Amino acid sequence: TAPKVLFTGVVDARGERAVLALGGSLAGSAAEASHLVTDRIRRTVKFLCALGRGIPILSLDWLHQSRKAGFFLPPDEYVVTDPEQEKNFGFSLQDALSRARERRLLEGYEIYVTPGVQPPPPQMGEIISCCGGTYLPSMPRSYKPQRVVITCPQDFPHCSIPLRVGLPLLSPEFLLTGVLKQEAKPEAFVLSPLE
Amino acid sequence: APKVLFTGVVDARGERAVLALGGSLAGSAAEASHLVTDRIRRTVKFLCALGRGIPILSLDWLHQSRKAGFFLPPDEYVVTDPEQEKNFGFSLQDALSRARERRLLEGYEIYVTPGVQPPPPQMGEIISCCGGTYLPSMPRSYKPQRVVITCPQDFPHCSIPLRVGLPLLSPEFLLTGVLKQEAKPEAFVLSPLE
Repeated sequence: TAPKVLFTGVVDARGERAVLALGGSLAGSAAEASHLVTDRIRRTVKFLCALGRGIPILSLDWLHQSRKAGFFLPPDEYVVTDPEQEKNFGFSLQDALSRARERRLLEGYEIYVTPGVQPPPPQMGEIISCCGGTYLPSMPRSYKPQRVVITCPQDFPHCSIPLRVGLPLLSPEFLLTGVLKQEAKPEAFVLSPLE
Repeated sequence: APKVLFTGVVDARGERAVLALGGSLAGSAAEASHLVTDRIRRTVKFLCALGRGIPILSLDWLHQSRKAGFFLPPDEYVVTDPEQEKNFGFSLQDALSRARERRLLEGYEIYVTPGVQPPPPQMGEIISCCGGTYLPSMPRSYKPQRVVITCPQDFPHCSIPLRVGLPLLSPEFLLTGVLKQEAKPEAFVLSPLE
């Protein structure tokens, strides 16, 4: 199966051209990609979706060396190594990828994101889906385990129904930090709607 | 303040007018308050905008807004494309009206099997913009309006939805349905044993 490669961080004509010349294609999104090529660990839709799916996240050297070979090389030795952001964000990329490959982080979760949330709900929905969760199109009316509402102060006036039925009201960082680290921990991210 | 999505042509003047008049540029149709375009097209951007019922307007909206000095009401600037309204058999104004009443896929739950074209994540964006739920994996149980969009490559994986009576549908159920704002699964049922 020919790689569908996504680029992010660097506008890299030589790399893109090498993908095509080697018989691969360029990916339109991280959700479609087989491989992500990048320089650093970043909290972006592209990086978080790639990580949530557990696809290879590789340096530009993969294509540099593949171009010399004349064919796509095995990905293993080209994994992104960013000790600085690993320290600063408190996770190991290899370990996070290993977790994602065993089971996607949000399997079993149903998540509604209220309209005023930042980052924008549709971007949050893309990340939720790439982590195997269900992005809900409207506010729930009933309780279910692992059904949660990502919300914000602007939207507290609209939260009486989820409060009524005991659905957790969570910070958007539940998703962003959780997906980055591949660890879901709703409790520290519970909002205070009356304050 | 409007968040305006452009699609079709790079319209630098139009983009500046948006910024000057107190708006911003939208990153996607799912985020936009307004879509500016020349023609009716079957694209993720156009279909998402239509599913959401947002104004879909010509380049003249911003041209006249810039001349007037403020964002004009959208009503007079709706895209008029009689040719594509023919290629596709629908009225854009009527479709927008339908979308504003109720989103097309309210109550639907849709799984798209991995081999489908256009790609599942794009189908998922459209499903969500039409008020449906895009499912992350194959269902195991029957529910009304729970359907599976699939394809010949994926027929070998369809025993469970067949077992429980979930419809197996063509991707055009979505694409044609959203374009027209009419959801009619029957014509789109696939034949998995052939």
